[PDB]
Amino acid sequence: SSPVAQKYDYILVGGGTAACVLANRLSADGSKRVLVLEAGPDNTSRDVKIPAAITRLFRSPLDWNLFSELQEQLAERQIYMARGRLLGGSSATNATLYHRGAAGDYDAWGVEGWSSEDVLSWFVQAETNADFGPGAYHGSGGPMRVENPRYTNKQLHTAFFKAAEEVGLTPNSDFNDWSHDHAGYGTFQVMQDKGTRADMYRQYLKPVLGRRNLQVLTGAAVTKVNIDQAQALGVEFSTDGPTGERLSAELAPGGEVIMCAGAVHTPFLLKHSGVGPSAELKEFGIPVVSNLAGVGQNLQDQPACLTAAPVKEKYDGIAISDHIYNEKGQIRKRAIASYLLGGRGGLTSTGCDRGAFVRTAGQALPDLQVRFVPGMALDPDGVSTYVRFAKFQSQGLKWPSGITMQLIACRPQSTGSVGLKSADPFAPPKLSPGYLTDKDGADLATLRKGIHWARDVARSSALSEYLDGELFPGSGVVSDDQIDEYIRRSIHSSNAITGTCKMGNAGDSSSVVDNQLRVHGVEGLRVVDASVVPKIPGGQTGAPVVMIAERAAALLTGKATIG
Ligand SMILES: Cc1cc2nc3c(=O)[nH]c(=O)nc-3n(C[C@H](O)[C@H](O)[C@H](O)COP(=O)(O)OP(=O)(O)OC[C@H]3O[C@@H](n4cnc5c(N)ncnc54)[C@H](O)[C@@H]3O)c2cc1C
Ligand SMILES: CCCCCCCCCCCCCCCCCC(=O)O
Repeated sequence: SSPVAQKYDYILVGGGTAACVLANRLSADGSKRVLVLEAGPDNTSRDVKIPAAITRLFRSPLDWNLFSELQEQLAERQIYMARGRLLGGSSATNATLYHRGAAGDYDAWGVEGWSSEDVLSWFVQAETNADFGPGAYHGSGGPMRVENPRYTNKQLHTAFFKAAEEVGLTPNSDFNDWSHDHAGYGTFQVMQDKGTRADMYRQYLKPVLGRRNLQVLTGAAVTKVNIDQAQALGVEFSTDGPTGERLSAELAPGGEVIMCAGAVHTPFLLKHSGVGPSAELKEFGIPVVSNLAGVGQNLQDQPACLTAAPVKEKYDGIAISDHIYNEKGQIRKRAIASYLLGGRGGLTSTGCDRGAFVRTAGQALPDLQVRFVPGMALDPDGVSTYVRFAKFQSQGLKWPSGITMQLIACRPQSTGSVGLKSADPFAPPKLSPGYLTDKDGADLATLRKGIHWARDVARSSALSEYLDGELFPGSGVVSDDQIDEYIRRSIHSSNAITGTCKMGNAGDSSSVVDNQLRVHGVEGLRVVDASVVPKIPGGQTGAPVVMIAERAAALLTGKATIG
């Protein structure tokens, strides 16, 4: 009904992080008809705009509410795996931290055309930075807005920095400057515009909505790609979910389908489309267009655990929870005024924007990311704590003052999978994060050494001044066996998820796309999202996805060549 009569040069499956970038670059010259299909609604929510309202986004209608399969190795628990469900996708629901990782992360891809020297300028072109001048590592002209966080906890942020220096860490003035080592302590920059969320909807798609050769459908769930025995013809979708009519939209001669449904839903949709392992497709009676081993394999996420400590009685009131909520759980008028008049104060904060990269054991690159939060976790699951913080509003209770240190295996060795639980394309995918399954127990050792590290930092003179005991893991958790048991019971996502449609050199039977992002053995089918990342970079994965979408858009419009 909506694309009746219509042929498109490009159908983008999903309207997420990468899709918003592609929709912008691909529609620019006005020749090409571009369609964007997004399952979630328009990006209008105030909870999306205000960084601190990330607390309200978890387990909300603007999240996919995905749960993993039972993880035997994680005390037989299902892991919640947050994913944005709206225009902008996960860029609209994330912690806004701006990380590229290290030169070494891209060199390690071993994929011709995509070394550190090849990707750097695509990061720089996307960027306008408020706090770093233009040069080799920072741009001043790009659509992304990156700034230093506009909230500082004078007492606790300074205490954390002094504590890190006391335990022998060096400051890192810029975690995205590849001229110096990744390791050290400091401040993470944020994808904000004076304390407003600068998601890829706001920065790339919203400004070009008026273009006549660009059509964006929201509430548009793609059930499958249409492929012909092979060549993409287009895609099928519903605009009323499962009980809705099954509309179809068609390509123009030489017109491509571009998978931008992310590292969870891209592998899922390919499998529903006959692209994936024959074994798995055969199981639900799905015809096999291209037998690809890699589809849904090599799922990389950075797992997390945390320590948390209350402050002494004399420091009650200095935590970010005290800057946002009064003693009765009502949002402080001071916080609201500072935000709306100045783009300042606790509402500009996603909480976790100071920390460190640490080598726990002389690795080439840091294995441990620390995220310091000047607020106290009341659940050992950091994501659960954020949900509970949102539900805490107007309960007539005071959130206790304290700190949290979240410990992240940021270059993990463990891998997981996405597959099918049924043939119903509206049923949740079969999601297994595979945390702590690497054969050497390297990821478990990272997090265990991380807890030891967080305890040393808390015991430092700088932080001992402020702190009064330890809540999590607590007194009782002393031995490595007890720490390991705590980690298994409490381990949560730091919300990355890459690698499920991995790119490779010619003659790599594990890769799903070439160094030009084309699905192996299909014509007019590309993947441009986090799925293509072969080896996860150290740090949060939003910036690298935009670099890939920027490069992909240049490839497609003939502005650049790869290899
Ligand atoms: C809670 C959270 C916190 C994070 N914090 C950070 C951080 O601080 N900094 C950072 O850099 N990274 C962060 N990340 C990771 C980062 O946001 C992602 O790696 C990146 O946004 C991935 O973008 P993508 O385009 O691959 O997918 P997404 O942005 O997730 O886009 C996928 C889109 O496809 C849609 N979709 C799915 N299936 C279908 C279908 N069948 N039909 C139509 N549409 C469909 C979805 O609704 C969604 O909009 C965070 C992630 C989350 C979830
Ligand atoms: C947003 C205002 C700060 C509220 C913090 C509440 C209490 C402290 C808990 C800290 C938990 C560990 C950090 C987990 C970060 C979750 C977000 C993410 O992973 O993207």
